[PDB]
Amino acid sequence: MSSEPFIVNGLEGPVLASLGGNLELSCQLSPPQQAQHMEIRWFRNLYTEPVHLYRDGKDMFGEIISKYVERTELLKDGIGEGKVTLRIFNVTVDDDGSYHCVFKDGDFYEEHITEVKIT
Repeated sequence: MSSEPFIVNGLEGPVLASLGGNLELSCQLSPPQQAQHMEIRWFRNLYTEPVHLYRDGKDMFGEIISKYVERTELLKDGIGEGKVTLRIFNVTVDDDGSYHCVFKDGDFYEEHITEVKIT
């Protein structure tokens, strides 16, 4: 009974960062595809309006990543290895709560709560 689409690997994610500096967000996935054309959401914000989903390497106006300004670099080069690395600049003491890591493998989707830590 193969009902396993794609899953997450590793841990929830205790990601450590420095305020104003660079936040390297790391998520591990085990998809059936290379996930290059897949959709990912790797951010934290309050209420469903900003931070929705960024896809294929293309931004989404309705996702408005402009919420974290132009300080966003989603390393998708790793995605073929099952790793996504979001470099977000200027982490804050409110932002270091739990980052919402969401992976969308075509029709499949998985969730993860990455607890940030300002060290």
